[PDB]
Amino acid sequence: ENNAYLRDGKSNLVSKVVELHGETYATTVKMGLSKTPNTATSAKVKIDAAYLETYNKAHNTDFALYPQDLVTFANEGILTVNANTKSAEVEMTIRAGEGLQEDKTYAIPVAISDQSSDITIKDEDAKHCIYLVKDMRNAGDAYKGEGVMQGYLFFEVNDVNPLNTLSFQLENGKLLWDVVVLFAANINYDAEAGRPRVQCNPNVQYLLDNNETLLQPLRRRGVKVLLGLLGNHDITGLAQLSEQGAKDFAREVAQYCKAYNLDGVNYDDEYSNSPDLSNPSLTNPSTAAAARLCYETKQAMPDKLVTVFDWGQMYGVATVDGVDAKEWIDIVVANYGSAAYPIGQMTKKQCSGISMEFNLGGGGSLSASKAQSMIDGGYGWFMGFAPSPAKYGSVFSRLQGGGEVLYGSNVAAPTIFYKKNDPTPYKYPDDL
Ligand SMILES: CC(=O)N[C@@H]1[C@@H](O)[C@H](O[C@@H]2O[C@H](CO[C@H]3O[C@H](CO[C@H]4O[C@H](CO)[C@@H](O)[C@H](O)[C@@H]4O)[C@@H](O)[C@H](O[C@H]4O[C@H](CO)[C@@H](O)[C@H](O)[C@@H]4O)[C@@H]3O)[C@@H](O)[C@H](O[C@H]3O[C@H](CO)[C@@H](O)[C@H](O)[C@@H]3O[C@@H]3O[C@H](CO)[C@@H](O[C@@H]4O[C@H](CO)[C@H](O)[C@H](O)[C@H]4O)[C@H](O)[C@H]3NC(C)=O)[C@@H]2O)[C@@H](CO)O[C@H]1O
Repeated sequence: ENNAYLRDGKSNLVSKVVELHGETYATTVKMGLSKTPNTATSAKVKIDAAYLETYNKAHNTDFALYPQDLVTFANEGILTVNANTKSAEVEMTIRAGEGLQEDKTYAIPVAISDQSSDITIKDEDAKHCIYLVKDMRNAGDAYKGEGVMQGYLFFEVNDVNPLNTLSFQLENGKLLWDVVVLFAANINYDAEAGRPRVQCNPNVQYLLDNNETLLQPLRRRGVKVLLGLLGNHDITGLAQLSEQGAKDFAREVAQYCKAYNLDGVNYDDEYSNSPDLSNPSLTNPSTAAAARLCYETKQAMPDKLVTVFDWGQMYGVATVDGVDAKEWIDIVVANYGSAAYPIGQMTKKQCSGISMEFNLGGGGSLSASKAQSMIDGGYGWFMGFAPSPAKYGSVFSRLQGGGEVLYGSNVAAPTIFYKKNDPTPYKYPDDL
């Protein structure tokens, strides 16, 4: 038995989110083999539109098929076999389309076809990979180019308007913070449903109700907006859900992201109390329960970011139900003063190389030397926590010099800030 499965060749993921920042996107589709193939081993790939119905049902999603005429495989879709790497691949090109309605994820389900008889394909999962395509050609001001480090920013939204993301621009106009987090919605026990729910304090709820004026301006400029989830002093927790409790909590998180048109979640396993082990939705707090929640959340919103703060028991188990953590931890950010590290088949591109506590001051600066050190290490991210306009002097001083290194353009001093819950751009510092 020579077992094959399909994955994107560049990312090595069976489910790959693709962001078009240009007219074409090129990658390979890769079939892996468990055994060395023989001279006769062969297979092809094709778009499998029928499979999308099955995929959407399995994930409770509603991705529309990406126009097939915009996808082309080299070599008629035939996979070129490399027996010395137990794999076969073909180049695939995605072209940006014409009148595709924007802010919408399209699917390219890809199937192994016409495989020789020596190849076994154990199930429909092994037979397919999927690309989830988003046209980002117009949302480019957060996009600072291919291969660069990216910013990840927490707002304490009890106090600070996330439109202050827009205060942080390079001298060339690009937005520094690729990803921002609304810190935080909570996990808490709901007695009447008998399970955990998402519980939003009035500040979080106000932002969500008013996402069109206080959040969507960011997304239109390319910023990803995540809902932060945080433990909240009861029996429920992000690292103490049973398999069934995690499946349900995961669907509630995805539903928030869909309802308020957000881009994903950050899980932070802090401030929960001991679970009630008699409850079928809870279990012993463990990094394995955290990984289960991450896996289930990614299954429920596969086009959206699943990200964790590496603290508590939120991060460290690398496999759930045979699926490696690279498929369900998009970004991991570490505690102030340290670099995140990868697990399973993740790379440092999924990892923060610095975490700055902007409100209390710990964790270093995004200096020219730290920027080069992090580039040298292969790190994908820098993280900041709780900036506020009243501390812009300290915050921006901690960003001097790094932007030249990372992007060829330093962070510009701020000239705008926003007040809580107020869409008005005020002059910084005058209007403070
Ligand atoms: C990724 C990451 O960073 N993760 C964590 C972060 O969580 C952490 O952030 C800090 O967390 C602590 C702890 O937060 C938890 O516990 C809080 C306390 O709860 C307990 O008491 C409650 C009753 O008081 C009780 O109900 C509860 O059951 C507990 O027993 C919770 O309040 C908190 O939940 C709330 O916030 C979270 C989000 O943070 C929401 O999800 C949740 O729904 C809820 O709304 C959470 O469970 C916090 O205590 C820290 O908060 C301080 O700093 C943040 C900025 O980061 C501010 O936004 C806060 O307001 C707070 O600042 C203090 O604010 C007061 C009032 O404005 C200031 O007092 C004034 O002080 C001056 C002098 O200085 C004068 O005297 C004046 O008269 C006073 O009014 C005070 O100065 C402020 N202090 C500071 C330090 O600025 C953080 O949120 C961070 C830590 O770096 O990193 C990781 O660990």
